[PDB]
Amino acid sequence: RAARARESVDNLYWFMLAAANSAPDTPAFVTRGVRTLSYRELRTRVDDFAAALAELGLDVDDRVVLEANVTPDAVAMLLACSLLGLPFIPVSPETPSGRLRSILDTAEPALFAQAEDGGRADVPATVGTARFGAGGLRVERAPRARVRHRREIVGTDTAYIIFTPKGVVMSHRSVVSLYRAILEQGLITPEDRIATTSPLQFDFALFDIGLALGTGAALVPVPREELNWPRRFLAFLGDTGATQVHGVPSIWRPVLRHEPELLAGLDRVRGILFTGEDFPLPELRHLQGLLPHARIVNGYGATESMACSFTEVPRPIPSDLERLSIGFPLPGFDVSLLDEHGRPVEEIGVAGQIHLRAPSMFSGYWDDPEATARVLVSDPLDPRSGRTVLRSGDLAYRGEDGELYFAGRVDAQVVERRLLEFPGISAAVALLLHAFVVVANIVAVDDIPLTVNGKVDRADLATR
Amino acid sequence: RAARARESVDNLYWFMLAAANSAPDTPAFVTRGVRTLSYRELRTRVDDFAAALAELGLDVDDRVVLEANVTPDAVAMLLACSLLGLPFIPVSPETPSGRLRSILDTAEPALFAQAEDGGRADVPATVGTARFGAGGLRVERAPRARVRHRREIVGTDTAYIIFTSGTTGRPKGVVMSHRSVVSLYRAILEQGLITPEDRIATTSPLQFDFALFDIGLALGTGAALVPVPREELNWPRRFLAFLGDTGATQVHGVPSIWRPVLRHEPELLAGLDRVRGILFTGEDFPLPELRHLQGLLPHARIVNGYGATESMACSFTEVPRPIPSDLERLSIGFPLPGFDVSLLDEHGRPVEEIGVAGQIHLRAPSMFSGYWDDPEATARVLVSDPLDPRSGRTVLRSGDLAYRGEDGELYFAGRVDAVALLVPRDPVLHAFPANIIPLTVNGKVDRADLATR
Ligand SMILES: Nc1ncnc2c1ncn2[C@@H]1O[C@H](COS(=O)(=O)NC(=O)C[C@H](N)c2cccc(Br)c2)[C@@H](O)[C@H]1O
Ligand SMILES: Nc1ncnc2c1ncn2[C@@H]1O[C@H](COS(=O)(=O)NC(=O)C[C@H](N)c2cccc(Br)c2)[C@@H](O)[C@H]1O
Ligand SMILES: [Ca+2]
Ligand SMILES: [Ca+2]
Repeated sequence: RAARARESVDNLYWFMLAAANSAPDTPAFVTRGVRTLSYRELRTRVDDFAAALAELGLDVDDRVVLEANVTPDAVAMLLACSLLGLPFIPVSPETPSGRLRSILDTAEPALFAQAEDGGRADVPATVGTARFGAGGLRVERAPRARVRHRREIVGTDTAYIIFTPKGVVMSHRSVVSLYRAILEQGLITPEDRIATTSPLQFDFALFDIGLALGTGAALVPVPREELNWPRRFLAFLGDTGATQVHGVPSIWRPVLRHEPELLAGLDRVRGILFTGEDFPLPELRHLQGLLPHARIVNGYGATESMACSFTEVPRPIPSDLERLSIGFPLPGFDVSLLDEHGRPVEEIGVAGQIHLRAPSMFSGYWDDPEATARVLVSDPLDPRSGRTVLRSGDLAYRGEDGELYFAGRVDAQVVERRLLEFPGISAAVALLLHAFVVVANIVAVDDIPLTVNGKVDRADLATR
Repeated sequence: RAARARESVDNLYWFMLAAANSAPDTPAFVTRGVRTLSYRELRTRVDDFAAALAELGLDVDDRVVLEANVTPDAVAMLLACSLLGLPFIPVSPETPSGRLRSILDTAEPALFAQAEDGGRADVPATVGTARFGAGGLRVERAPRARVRHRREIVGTDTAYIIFTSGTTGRPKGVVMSHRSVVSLYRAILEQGLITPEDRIATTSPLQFDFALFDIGLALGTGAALVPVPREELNWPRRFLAFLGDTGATQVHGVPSIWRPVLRHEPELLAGLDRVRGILFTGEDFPLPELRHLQGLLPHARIVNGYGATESMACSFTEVPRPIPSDLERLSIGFPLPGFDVSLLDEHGRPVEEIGVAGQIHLRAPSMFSGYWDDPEATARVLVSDPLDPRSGRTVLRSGDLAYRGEDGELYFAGRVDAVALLVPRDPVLHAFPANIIPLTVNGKVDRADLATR
């Protein structure tokens, strides 16, 4: 009686668990005492969680809030939700009760699921509650009864919604389409062990989980506690055998400050990937210098396409490089640089708004058709087809070879990188005009404050 | 300097020519003296046409009107247009000059291409003109010079635009992405309807996506396409001789292709012991005519194909063998795996009651991008899913009514907005019931033509 996505249909369950068919006994997870979990045991876990979820009688398109960080149990849950066409809303357990309530009021999910050891209480009675562990999914309060209307699950069904409220809706066809494009460009192999640092509510964790499991590689989730302490973090990457380290630039700040020598001892790290914001070039030159046998990739993209471009940094980085390239869109992705009037910008070095044609496009903003119509727009180069493109809110310019350079947001123009030129300045935040700098008004500080997702907390700086 | 779609990107060129890599010397076409064309020779033809097209400096999304029927040359052209991200507008050569001008005014194509022997003259000077043959693509009048802005071709780029007249007299251009078409080709290749050993008799004009279905299904599989010329079709003897001499194993056509053959040559039709399959779509197959065709070819599986241009297709259901004599109407069955139908009432609420008619709302991976230059029409048809109105997920509001049986099978129950005609003012009920068949170019009942009596 529960709809299950068929093998022939774009769905996270089939995409991420292909390796259970082809290599059941290869490790899918490495966690902490270093233990592996097989693709086979991972799949059995997804299936058990799916059986328990199926019994609740949720229709396809019914929403499950998933409060957890990147764990084998949290990934088995989102894959079980995926199989049953139940869109997952990932929420980090470090989210204030206030912001979870706001998500629960807009999303109106049928079910809220957290870990057995998780400590969320005071979820309202309108929403069902459950708890997951390797033992199984245990229901505290059953969702209200309903009639199931959807017969079959399809590729355009919603896989996940990312809330910041702003809810980016993403189809299984869209996510899998990005996973395929980056598997094509050959960024990692089944032999790799991917250190992922992002919280689960940030699609960079969904990228890392999908990239890894889709390839047949092992995921190495780094808990936030291990991450906070430079020596704890490096010992974690060491003990788990990480070959690839994925994170926002900020994961490196403490280790470059307090433990440069020890970071130079990650003899097994073949790669580093970052996205989310500019990597300060001084910090980036230092990390490259200490790990010379590690490929470093600049990943550019937004939640509404999951991602867009992946560009290897020059090795070494030119010491008077003004800006890093965000390179070329993935095969099957295409960027126009349009001026204020939607006209192409064919002049090298002139900034225009990135308009993205992608096979990984979001379905829309949850319950916000007016916002959707401002962002997901008629292709200005083919306005009559009804083709839509992402109006990105990102400015960029091209070099002589057609490479892109991120030039900040349209909405932020009303200094950072000309302070990075000054000796001893390793990271600089300017906002509206104060400036805050890591060594009108200018305040030197120790570290920059971070959002939960690990970006420059500009709002927090604004208030001091 | 021209953009070419990459191998990894949903595109008709790579989808339809994969067999040139894996089986270059298997036949892709059988035509009439019975001659084959290999996947290898087909590809060489597409590649030559692509080199010639590339020289015209067309940008990705620039439109090429293709006036032709299903020929090896016409298919090589649409695959070369495909590779270069140039959307093809297929037009039947028996289209009045008046209707071609209407398409040319809306579509504002950069190029109009026809066969060497084709006889369209005085195409306007605003549009480039060319002619194709085995010899090559020859440009009479070159398209305007322009600046190429598109760097890369993507799966969501427009493969083809199908132009008919809407329910008003306004041009109706169904825009279809490469990702959308290839997605349907894959779903029907999955269901295993034909094999590389099959020879597909295709009857549709090129301007009807049933020809695009047949071309794609066949070439995508590695099978052989058997295009039936329109003249040979109209004369029943010539038609059956053609199916016989070409070794056709599958016959694709609207029901009307059978009317003449069942009238004048039933016993000759019974001679095609090589036909394993028949496929039809476009309208109801009259049961008497269908029982007659079944009777004459008892070793032929017959499939009921249901769908519209805006998803290319939807469902494929075997007609029962034999047809139980007490059948009210044929089942249009179950949507293809990865396709899904809701039956909604007038208020967008689900219809869970067996035998009650609702409007088909279709969730499909083969959805059209929109109606050419008609965003208001697009918003009436490509609508917010009434079962998930907040996601921004969209469904096809089909304009078809249907109902379900005991087992959840579908039955077509006609149009929401609606041979027995209802000519309006109470609508008077004529038939050809108060008082008591001409064909559209695509081979359907010309209801409009009967209405004028
Ligand atoms: N590489 C850069 N240099 C500079 N500015 C960047 C870069 N990457 C982004 N950004 C900025 O961050 C915005 C986007 O924010 S987001 O929607 O929260 N998503 C993200 O941050 C992460 C994004 N989904 C993602 C996830 C996985 C892999 C990749 Br590859 C990308 C972009 O619009 C840019 O303004
Ligand atoms: N099998 C039926 N029983 C009864 N009524 C049918 C059937 N198939 C359609 N129709 C009608 O024709 C309409 C649609 O018209 S259309 O856009 O010109 N497309 C078509 O005719 C053909 C359609 N693209 C197609 C092409 C190839 C294969 C298949 Br499988 C389907 C549908 O809305 C239906 O009303
Ligand atoms: Ca254009
Ligand atoms: Ca629903």
